Amino acid sequence: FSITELSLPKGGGAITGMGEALTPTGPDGMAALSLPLPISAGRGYAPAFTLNYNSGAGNSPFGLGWDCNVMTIRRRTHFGVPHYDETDTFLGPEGEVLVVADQPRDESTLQGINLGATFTVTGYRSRLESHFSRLEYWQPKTTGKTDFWLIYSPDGQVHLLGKSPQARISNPSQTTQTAQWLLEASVSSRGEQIYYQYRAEDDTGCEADEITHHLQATAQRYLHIVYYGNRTASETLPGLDGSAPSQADWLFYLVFDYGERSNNLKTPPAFSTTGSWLCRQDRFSRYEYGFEIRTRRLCRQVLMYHHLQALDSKITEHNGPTLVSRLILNYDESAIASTLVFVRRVGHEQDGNVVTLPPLELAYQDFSPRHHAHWQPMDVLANFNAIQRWQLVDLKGEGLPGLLYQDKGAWWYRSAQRLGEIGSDAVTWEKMQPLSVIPSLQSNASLVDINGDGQLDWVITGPGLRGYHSQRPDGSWTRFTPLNALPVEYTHPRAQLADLMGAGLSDLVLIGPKSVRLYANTRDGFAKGKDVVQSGDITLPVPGADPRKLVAFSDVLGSGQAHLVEVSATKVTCWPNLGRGRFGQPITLPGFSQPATEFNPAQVYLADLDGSGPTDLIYVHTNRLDIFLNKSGNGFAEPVTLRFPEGLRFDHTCQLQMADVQGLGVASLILSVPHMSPHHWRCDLTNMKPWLLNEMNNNMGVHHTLRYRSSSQFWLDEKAAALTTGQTPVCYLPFPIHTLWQTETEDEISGNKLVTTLRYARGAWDGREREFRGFGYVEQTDSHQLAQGNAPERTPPALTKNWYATGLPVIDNALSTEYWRDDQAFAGFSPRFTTWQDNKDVPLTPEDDNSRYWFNRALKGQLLRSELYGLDDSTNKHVPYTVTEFRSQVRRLQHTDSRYPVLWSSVVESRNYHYERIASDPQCSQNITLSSDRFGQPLKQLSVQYPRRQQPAINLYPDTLPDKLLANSYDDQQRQLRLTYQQSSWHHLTNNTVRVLGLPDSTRSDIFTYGAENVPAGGLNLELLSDKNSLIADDKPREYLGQQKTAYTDGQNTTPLQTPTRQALIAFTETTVFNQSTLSAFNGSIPSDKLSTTLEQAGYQQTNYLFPRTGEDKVWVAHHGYTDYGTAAQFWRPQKQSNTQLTGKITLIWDANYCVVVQTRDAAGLTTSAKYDWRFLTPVQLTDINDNQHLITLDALGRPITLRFWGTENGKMTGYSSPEKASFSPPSDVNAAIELKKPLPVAQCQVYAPESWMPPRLPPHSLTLTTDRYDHDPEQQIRQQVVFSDGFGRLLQAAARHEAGMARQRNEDGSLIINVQHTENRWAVTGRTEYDNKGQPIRTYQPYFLNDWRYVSNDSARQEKEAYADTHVYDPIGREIKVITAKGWFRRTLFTPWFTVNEDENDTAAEVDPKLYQKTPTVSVYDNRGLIIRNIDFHRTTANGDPDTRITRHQYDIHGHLNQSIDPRLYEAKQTNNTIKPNFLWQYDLTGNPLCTESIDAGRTVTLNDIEGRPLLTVTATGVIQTRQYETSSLPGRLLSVAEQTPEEKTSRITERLIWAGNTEAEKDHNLAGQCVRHYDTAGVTRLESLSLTGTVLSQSSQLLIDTQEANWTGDNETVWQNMLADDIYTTLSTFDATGALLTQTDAKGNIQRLAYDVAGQLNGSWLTLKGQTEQVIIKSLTYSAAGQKLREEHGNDVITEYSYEPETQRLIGIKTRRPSDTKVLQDLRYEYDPVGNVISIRNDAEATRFWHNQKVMPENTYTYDSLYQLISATGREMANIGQQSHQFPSPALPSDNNTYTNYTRTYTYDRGGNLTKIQHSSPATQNNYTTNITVSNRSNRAVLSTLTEDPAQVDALFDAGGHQNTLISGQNLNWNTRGELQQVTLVKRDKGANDDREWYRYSGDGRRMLKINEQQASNNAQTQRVTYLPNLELRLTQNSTATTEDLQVITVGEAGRAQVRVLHWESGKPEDIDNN
Ligand SMILES: [Hg+2]
Ligand SMILES: [Hg+2]
Ligand SMILES: [Hg+2]
Ligand SMILES: [Hg+2]
Ligand SMILES: [Hg+2]
Ligand SMILES: [Hg+2]
Ligand SMILES: [Hg+2]
Ligand SMILES: [Hg+2]
Ligand SMILES: [Hg+2]
Repeated sequence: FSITELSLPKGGGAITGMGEALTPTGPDGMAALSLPLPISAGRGYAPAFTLNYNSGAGNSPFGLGWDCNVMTIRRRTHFGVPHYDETDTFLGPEGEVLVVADQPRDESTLQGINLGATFTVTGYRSRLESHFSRLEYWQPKTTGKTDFWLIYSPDGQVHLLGKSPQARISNPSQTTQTAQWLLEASVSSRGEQIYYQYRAEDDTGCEADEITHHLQATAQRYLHIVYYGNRTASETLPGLDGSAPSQADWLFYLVFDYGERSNNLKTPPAFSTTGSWLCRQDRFSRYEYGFEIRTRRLCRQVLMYHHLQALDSKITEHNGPTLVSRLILNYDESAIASTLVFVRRVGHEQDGNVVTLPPLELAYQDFSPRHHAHWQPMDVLANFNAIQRWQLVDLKGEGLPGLLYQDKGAWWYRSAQRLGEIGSDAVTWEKMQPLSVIPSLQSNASLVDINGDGQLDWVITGPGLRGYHSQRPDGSWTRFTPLNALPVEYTHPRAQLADLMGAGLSDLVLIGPKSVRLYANTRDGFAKGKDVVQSGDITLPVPGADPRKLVAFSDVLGSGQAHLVEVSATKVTCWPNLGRGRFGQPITLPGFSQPATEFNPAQVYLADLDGSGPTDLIYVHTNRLDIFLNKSGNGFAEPVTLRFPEGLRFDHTCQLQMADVQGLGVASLILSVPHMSPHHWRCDLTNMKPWLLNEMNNNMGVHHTLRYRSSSQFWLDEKAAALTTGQTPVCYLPFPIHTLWQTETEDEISGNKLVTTLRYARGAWDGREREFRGFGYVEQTDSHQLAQGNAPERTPPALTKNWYATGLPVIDNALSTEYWRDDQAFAGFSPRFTTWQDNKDVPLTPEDDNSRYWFNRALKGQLLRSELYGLDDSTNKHVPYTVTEFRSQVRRLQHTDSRYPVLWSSVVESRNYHYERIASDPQCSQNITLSSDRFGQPLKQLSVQYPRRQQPAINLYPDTLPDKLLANSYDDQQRQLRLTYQQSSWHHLTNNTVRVLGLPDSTRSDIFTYGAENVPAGGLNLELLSDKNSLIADDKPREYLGQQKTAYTDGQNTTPLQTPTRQALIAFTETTVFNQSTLSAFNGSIPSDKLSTTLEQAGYQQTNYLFPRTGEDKVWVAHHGYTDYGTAAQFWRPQKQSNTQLTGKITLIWDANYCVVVQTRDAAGLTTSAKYDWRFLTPVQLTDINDNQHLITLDALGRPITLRFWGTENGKMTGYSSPEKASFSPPSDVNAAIELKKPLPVAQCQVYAPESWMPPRLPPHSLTLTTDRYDHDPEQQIRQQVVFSDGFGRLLQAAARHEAGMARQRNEDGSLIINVQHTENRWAVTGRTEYDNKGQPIRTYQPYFLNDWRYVSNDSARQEKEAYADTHVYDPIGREIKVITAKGWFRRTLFTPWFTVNEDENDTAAEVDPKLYQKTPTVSVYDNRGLIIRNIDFHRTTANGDPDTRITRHQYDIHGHLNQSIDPRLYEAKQTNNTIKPNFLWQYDLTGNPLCTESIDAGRTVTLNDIEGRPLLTVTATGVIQTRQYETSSLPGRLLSVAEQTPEEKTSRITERLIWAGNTEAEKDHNLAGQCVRHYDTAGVTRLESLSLTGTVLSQSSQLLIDTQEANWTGDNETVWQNMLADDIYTTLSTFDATGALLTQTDAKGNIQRLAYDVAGQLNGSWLTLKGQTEQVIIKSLTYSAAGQKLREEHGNDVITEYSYEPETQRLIGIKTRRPSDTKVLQDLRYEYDPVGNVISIRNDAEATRFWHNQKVMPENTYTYDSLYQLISATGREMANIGQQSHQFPSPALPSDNNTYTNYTRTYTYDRGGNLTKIQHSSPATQNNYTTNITVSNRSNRAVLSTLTEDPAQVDALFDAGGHQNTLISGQNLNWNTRGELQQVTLVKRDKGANDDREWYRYSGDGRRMLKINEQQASNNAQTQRVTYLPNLELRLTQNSTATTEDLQVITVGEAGRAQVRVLHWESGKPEDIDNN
């Protein structure tokens, strides 16, 4: 919940690109990318699309790999073509099998619409639930209508799929056969709609060939236009009645263009077009639904249009809807495959110009057979003597072919195996093994089973088998063919296949990995010389019947079926496989040909060579071969002819095999020669898989390279690794899988690289469902490769080991064997199987193999275990930083269907260990879902924080730790077992026409806290915690944390609903703040019998406990976050909002279309208005509460480019000129804009240059120009800033234009030049940072001056030592563990699980007397909740002293709140007295707001806040009751008054009153609307009269109370208050520049100060005009360092001050003040610091002033510290007669006194609690030796000068209850006011009736001193000195009973302590010798 606030967006900053992202690799191993599309959110409900790349995906309307899909329901095609009857299975939008969920019912209407038929409606649900959406299949029972689907989403959306023909994919020959129902319409619960309009495939733009060969090419559908932002709210699906969309009814249109519209950069594509979409070169067909679906189109542009005329009637649209955004998709077009290579975002301006982002480029692995072909002998087969009668086939499905051969007279197989070392790709074949089958007893053809040992997967043919009847042996021998190279229905032929196979096949001969040549047995058609058979309407060839034609199965179409193919001398012909034995009409694939006398089918091979994967045709000649590449199934490319190795000739005695020996998914060439040696040769045409995305470049300096590796190779690696161990690997992946192996990111700006490397094992293939389950092991290594020049210390590679469930028990059960071993870790997790019964999980052991199969399958994909390591040189390198593990539960929801149950898989337990590489001492936490409801919402959850382990016997911590640190890291807070128990309830709205799940109802938290002995071995788990003996059983005591309830409204009724409506409108939220026990904090502060009423008035209410337990009565809650909602017709938009019942509503006024808020009216009637740019729906013009205007403009990409503001000040129009009075177009080039000069009528302008890294080359950058005065001010300056970003959008540096001066240089090649020179083009460069590819700032640079705004190269910065860099080192967690400063000192941080060790620059100094600080780190010690329970320091005053361990302890209660803190000193005292109180005790409400504080230093403070979080009642340490009143409940709730009452007072006093302005014309004229304009306070009244356009104070005034009047603003009559005031009105008036910086300030006496600024906005001049006088200069000139620090200051007295900085740190080391007139250095302070920055010496190099007789040299001051940086000693000079220090002030030495100065040494002593207890002053030469003692309380830090007491037990009585000292020194009482401010010091107490000498004080309401009065009452003389403190002015008035003897005004110019100048002006009583002013 939040209050709507209108504001304008800001310009400039970091440059972003298109937001494309690499998607983290899962156990699927694929490369994936996502690319956002420019889609307007519109009103909120909008279609959602992203363009996605997956390396495993085929062709699509976006080319290979890329796709962008719409939600669909479809028939399953995985196991074969559907039958288009009730035996079919359906898939949901996520690909999950749908299962019938309830009984079919009759329905005639939907959403009030008459459907024109009776429908049978069947509910379905996903087989594996995730979201619990509900699906319905609507099928007509009566005539004239068609089926459709609905989806009821769990968030209340309803979706309509495939109702109208435009949104269906159907068989064009049989329109009843529907394959896919596409999303057609959606509607949300709040009345928003979306309609999806598709375009059907057609013949437009195609050639005659394409049109002729593909009949009924109208099946395919392409999303075309999405209509959204309905103009009229409706709860009905749009188009449900069957009507087509009307564009007038909508505000937004998303359009996918397929080539119809113009595609240049000088005209916007028009919404309406007569254009023809393009016909792509790679047209392709798919057949898995049983009929041809032809794709001819590619999406070229994604276009966003707005109905501007409807969004803003001031805009007229003659041109149709207006283009607001545009994405261009450019392809590398090819007849083989098109690929997306170029993606660009473009915006069009009204003047015809365009503005663009840099394009995203993508490149793909090419296939170049000519370049890569070279034959290698296969030496590995040197002893393998088979030539012709062997096969290279993958028998077992290992993903690489093995050697299958007979050696008389037995059969043998040799599996592939790794050759040489793991990680290489070289292959050999292992020792021969016998085949489990015997070929000779198998019948010809017929399935067989071989070793080892897949179910029926191969077919065997051969002359010796029974059934063999061929006429052409030999060559015929026993051969093997994989079953999956044959049609699905090979085992049960019918139709065309059956006619083709006639009386069976004789021989099946592989001519490719998946291509089979066929020969028929002698025929049964009783025609044996017939070479064709008629099969219905097609004529099939009889295979083998014509010996001059090749007949084969092969996928020449790349669609995933085994098609029929005939190759003859003249043509290639394909009959496509339509499923169910059916084959389609013949398609010719030209142009392969060969002379008829030469053609020989024996020389033809069919194999996918490029991985497209239509199969390519290889024709073998005797000395060469012709490669005919397959053009997307449409024919063959011109032949590429490659030579055989010299000088071999291929003939009928040889063998050539096309086989995938690389596991690349492409065929290589394997040649066996009978005479030659060696006998076997191979040629690979490629080593990488073609067509995979391998390069990206965003053209902003980020380059990605992707490398892949076949999973077959990971298989070989795993198998070889398993050799050394004893295990035996499970094969997987018959089908080859190409895994993403490496991702290399290159930052072209920094030159830094990052290489992420993946390694896979335990791949799992499920033979039953025929799916790849994933890899059970994924290992990722991140290695930085930093550019040359960077520091040696770097992040070392991080290794993450991950194990994932595959759902195959044989794998999963063995995973935990590889887990990092810890003998004290808790027991590992096992999956939990349950069945859902009577609304609960009942655990079960799965009944049979089937049930076991499905329950296990549901586990797949879940991360089981993750370990993170750092691969450095540490002794702990093998111990993880962290370990996580997870437990899955699978719940059976239904199993009526005999095929499969419905299951819901989820994570029920997780465990997280933090070891930080200390094996013996981790933290561990665990989350458990105890129970959840039927839709998976948690009902009971538990979080467990485990206690630290008992101290181990063997110390694994580093021996560099300070002595005893480890022992002192133990604390009782580490030793509690903590169980946070959360209960939750939910509303679910469900019936046939409604579904909204998981609306929160209520939650409650409690916590159980137990001693460590309650932790079982080994660990808690769901079962132990659900048992009746449980630590969390209902009868166990627990502590209440709180509760919350969400209240719902129907939108009209004020009474909350019992059950929400579908709109789920939240009326308010109810949160508990107090229970009985927390209220104990107010005992003795608020009377018991007045408590309820008080809490009630504060806004709290009583309610019952939720999930109430025995004995629980009431809690106190706050209701907050109220909304009043509009009607259904207003889309239920919020019309009013308020935080609580205590404050008023804000009114929200929407545009006519309810898209945006155009006006807010707050509870005091103050109005803010916004005009919008309707191209982007962003505010561009704001009218504020004072009617001032703020205006920005946007470019065509929606980026702010100008800002202006104007309006009245003091009733007169001022500010920048409107665009009407002064036009301004901002420049397009940074250089032109930098040349611009005054006047500019804008406050700001931006120029964007995101393309600057594209060619002279700069990182992406933006320029901001800012004026500092309004355009009619002739003194307007133009500030200039350029900000550079890298390719990841991270800030590299900022450059600001400075005044001319000395700077370093950038030369033309971008190199930094250290030598300084004068320049007129000077810039200060700040924030200069080098990052690594993770965004870690690894180098930071000191600010510097440069003679250019342009970027200095990174390499140049790394080279120059004088660039002053700090280097930062990070661990694999991203934590910084070391910083080496530019000076070479360093900081270091050690992270361990229970404590963090910080070492600073002094601590580590000795490694780089510094021995003093050695081993004195600061340590933070943690409990098991991440809370800091100890701070440990090490105290030492001498290098050889033994360190004192100083432990400060913090205790957090079971609510997690800071309960106590105690310092080392009091803890030590408490060791022999446990009643001693800690420094602080705190009590809180249930939400953690402090209610009470008991401080031994400051006493007890108690506070009650109201439900708005505002202080209502406070009781101070001294018993004062302070109460605050605020505005009533229809106002914003601002402070109106402050009242206080002392325990002695009977009635309260009103000490403050605030009066707030409304918004009358006079108040807007002064910009006062809503402001506090009169504040009566403790000293008088302040009045605000005038504010500037920038919110600065133009005029304000003060009046003080008269001296005899105390603040008490009683009554409602302001006149009596005014009557309490002194007459003097002190008015301060100012003027400011357009940036709000002060220009002039006139004080209460009319003296004017004037300031002036340089071009960077730094003060560079200062003047004063005393009243009645002429202006005089105060600061003549002032220059700055690049870090903005004072450099050279020249005052009006001509004196010059020069500040010197240490270049590496910016530390101030010199302050030199000199007088030019006589060239005299007056003061020259030189500072020296230790490495951390303590001042260790100060020298004054000037000679002594003339006040000191015969002395010239001033001694160096030396300072020494203890290890806690307390000042231990100091030396310096003091005047010789100074005497012993007191509160008194010395008389000044005068020139004629001839005084001298001497040396002193002070030594300081501190206790163990920070108290300074002794000052020893040694000044030997002058006998000025003494000791100041301070006595510290034994129970607190109150401490006093020993003259007040020497007894620690008597110190506290010298203070009031709030710790304010009551006596300054003896004889001098201190009085404090009721706000704890010093009210009076009595300087001399006198016996009655005489008068005291005293000084007293008055303060403003915010604690600023306004008045000081000093009364001397000596006779004589009685003197009163009065000091009034005003802005820049002191009035110092001295009076006596008879006269005024001095009237002094002190003018102050500048800041006190920063070279402030004071001017003394007397009105009377000026001393004679001093000139006035
Ligand atoms: Hg799409
Ligand atoms: Hg040969
Ligand atoms: Hg041959
Ligand atoms: Hg070759
Ligand atoms: Hg296998
Ligand atoms: Hg543990
Ligand atoms: Hg208290
Ligand atoms: Hg500008
Ligand atoms: Hg005020």
